[PDB]
Amino acid sequence: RRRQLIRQLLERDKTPLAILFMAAVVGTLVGLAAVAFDKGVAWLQNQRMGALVHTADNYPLLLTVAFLCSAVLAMFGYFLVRKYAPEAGGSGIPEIEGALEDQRPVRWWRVLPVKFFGGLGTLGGGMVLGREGPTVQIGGNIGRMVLDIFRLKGDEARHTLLATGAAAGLAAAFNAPLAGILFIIEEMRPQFRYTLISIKAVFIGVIMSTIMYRIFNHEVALIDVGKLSDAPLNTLWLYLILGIIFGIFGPIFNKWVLGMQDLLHRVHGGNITKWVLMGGAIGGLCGLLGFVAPATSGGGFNLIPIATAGNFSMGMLVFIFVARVITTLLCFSSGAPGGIFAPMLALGTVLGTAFGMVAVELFPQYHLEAGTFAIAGMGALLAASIRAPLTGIILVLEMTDNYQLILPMIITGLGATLLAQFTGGKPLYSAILARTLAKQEAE
Amino acid sequence: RRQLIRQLLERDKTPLAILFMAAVVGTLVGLAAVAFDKGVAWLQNQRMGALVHTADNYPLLLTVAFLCSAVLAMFGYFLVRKYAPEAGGSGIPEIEGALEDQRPVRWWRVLPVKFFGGLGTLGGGMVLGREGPTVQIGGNIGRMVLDIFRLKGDEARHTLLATGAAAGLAAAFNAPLAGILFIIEEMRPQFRYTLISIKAVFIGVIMSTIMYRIFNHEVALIDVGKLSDAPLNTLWLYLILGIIFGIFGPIFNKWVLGMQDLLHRVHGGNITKWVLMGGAIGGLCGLLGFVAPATSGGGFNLIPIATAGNFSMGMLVFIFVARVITTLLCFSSGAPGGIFAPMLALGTVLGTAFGMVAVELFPQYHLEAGTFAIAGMGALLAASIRAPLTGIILVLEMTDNYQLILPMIITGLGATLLAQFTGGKPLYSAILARTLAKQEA
Ligand SMILES: [Br-]
Ligand SMILES: [Br-]
Ligand SMILES: [Br-]
Ligand SMILES: [Br-]
Repeated sequence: RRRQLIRQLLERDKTPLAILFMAAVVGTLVGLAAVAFDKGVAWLQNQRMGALVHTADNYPLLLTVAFLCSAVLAMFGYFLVRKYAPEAGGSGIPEIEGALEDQRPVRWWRVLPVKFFGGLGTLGGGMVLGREGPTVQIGGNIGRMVLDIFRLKGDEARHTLLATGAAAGLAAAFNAPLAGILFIIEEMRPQFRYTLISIKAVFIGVIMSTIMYRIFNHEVALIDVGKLSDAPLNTLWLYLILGIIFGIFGPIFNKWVLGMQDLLHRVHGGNITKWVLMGGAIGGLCGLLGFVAPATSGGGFNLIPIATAGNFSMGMLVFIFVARVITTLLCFSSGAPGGIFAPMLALGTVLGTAFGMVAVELFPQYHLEAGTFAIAGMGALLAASIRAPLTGIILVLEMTDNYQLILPMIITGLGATLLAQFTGGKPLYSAILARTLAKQEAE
Repeated sequence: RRQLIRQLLERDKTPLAILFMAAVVGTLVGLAAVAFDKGVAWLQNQRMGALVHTADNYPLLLTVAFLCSAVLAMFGYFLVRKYAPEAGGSGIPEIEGALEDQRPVRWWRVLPVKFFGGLGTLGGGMVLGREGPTVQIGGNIGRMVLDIFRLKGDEARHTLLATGAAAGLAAAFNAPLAGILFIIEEMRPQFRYTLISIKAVFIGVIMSTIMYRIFNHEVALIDVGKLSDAPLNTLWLYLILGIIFGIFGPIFNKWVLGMQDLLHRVHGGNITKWVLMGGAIGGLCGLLGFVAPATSGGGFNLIPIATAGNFSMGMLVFIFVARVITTLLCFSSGAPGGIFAPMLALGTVLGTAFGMVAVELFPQYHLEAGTFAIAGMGALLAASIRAPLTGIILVLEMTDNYQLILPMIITGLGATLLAQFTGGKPLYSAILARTLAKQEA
């Protein structure tokens, strides 16, 4: 095959111009979509918080519409999915991953409006869910949409445009170009066989998407942590320790979300009315907690700069972490449209800060700042649950801009991946696709 | 489909043996990378110290700077021709090939050949990088332990050879990410599925980087500081720059290939004509590293000076052309040393040059030429060797200007784009093709 290789090596990196151009329009759309989604979630959340002012006196009545408003929006999201596109429930990343292995269909005519509006209700209701779920799945579906609309033929174009959709989808969710592209080549793409996914094209999609996001969200960081301190070579060993901790907790978390999917499936047994109702309950709880204990609800981005600064108590970091574990499970495993990605950053951040605290008082000769251990742990639950640390590490580096912590971030992350593996853990996404893929045959 | 379901449930379960052994590779590659890096400086120091004791008589030190770098050069071209011809030039294509199971990994030979051989050319002050030596050595290091510990399997044979190369590029730049990204964007088998463990590659890259940090910390190779930001209405300029890189990329790619031939004529294949030729190129690199050091040496030293807009337009043009010349002579003559680094220095100067024009053409953008330098720094790496992702993440890891991430991606993309629409090719793969086609013919 030596001669084939010589022919191949010279024909390397020659992507069809049509695919490059089509990647450019996919990105532009996925961007504007993700922007519009984000803008939408904000508006609804704004009106909700605007209602708690109209009834800011009668405290019970306050605690009433705080519940109802998030309930109505949740049900409307639980409904849109259970009725028109069941594949739009949950994250949506396993489903796109499935579409890459050619085992799940990309019914963009149904998912695009369902994921967009359904998620807009759940997210806009202030449920503990991310924007990644929608944006990624929506993005990939945009990639398929232009594929059928322009009728491009080829496995390259199908796999590529599907990938640059998800990539550009993740990019606009976090203003993180590199994280999006890296997500495709480390976790998204088929993991057991060769593939014709033009990386250069995935790049062009992300670029146009991120640019679109930059047109509308200028001069405000999703997370402004500020330039923290550094990490000495004799401090590193504390990060490997934090990693191990994440490493045994990852799989445990994985079992809970999987198990909670089952436990919550009983409550409705597949019935659309029981499910929708249960949705409004979970959503309403989040809207309630959104007023009385905001750190237990919401996406989680808000409490990240705070924890990293050490402005929470050790008691709070235990409160927030426990309660958020409970609410994250409730919102995601219930099948509501919305990613688990972002809330897992919060869990990691909180747990990291918790470690950093104890680490500070135990060893003042190190001159530690508990914020360094939070940033390290930020992308650590993305290493022991999702098992895509290279994505997490780069992502966190894109959102926090503290490169001088690249070693602890890596080391901790790898502490999580190695111990997740050894303790009997499996990637959260693939472990869900397999669940979905087995069920499809089980019946 | 059921095949997939089973595969999913078993995903990311790298054998502990492949893991534990990756940790030792990176260590050995790290320590070696450090020792290599030290020796090169030590030898540069001597030539610096020798120029002192013969300070007067300008024609005398023009001679001793020649000779010292002429002698060291010959010693390098010799240790390769006589003991490991495969350990000439870069070495990355060779490891790329070895990953395809299409080239041999003679670590018992290549390791001490590349090491001391590199020391002659690197420490001679020739326009070469530490990548080639480090990456290649690293792979051979990783191969050594595969042999030494007799690990059996394609996965094991592929992983350990990869992490070694990864942990070697890293320790040559203190860039842990770009090391891991080099393997999965360029180094690994580009046309068939392979069993390389990402997780395991990581472990190797760390341990190496850790070793490097033990011996080199607190001092960065390239310091630029925090440059200004990049307005959205200014972004198009980074596309124009990338386009310029995109058309020059292949043109340079031709010359680095063509000059290989034109130098192979000079010595025909003879070890004596070659070594003696290599000592002329090397001797020139020690000489030029005194009358205009910005035309010789690795090139890392002029980058911050370039970024800060300290040069003038003329001195930029001079340095560029001069370095275009001196780079080919060092690499296309098969001297042990990568071309990765001297392209960074080429891209930086070219970028600055473009930036210099931008500042005066558009004062309303309030531009700083340094931003274009950063954008264009890893643009040759994108338009020639065609690894923009690894290139960008590298530059980011060495300049810490994430605020310029959009211009850096735009430029690097417009380079990888226009290089394809002009018939350019992955230079590292264009070399392996050459070597693989000269073999079966
Ligand atoms: Br899901
Ligand atoms: Br998600
Ligand atoms: Br070479
Ligand atoms: Br090179």
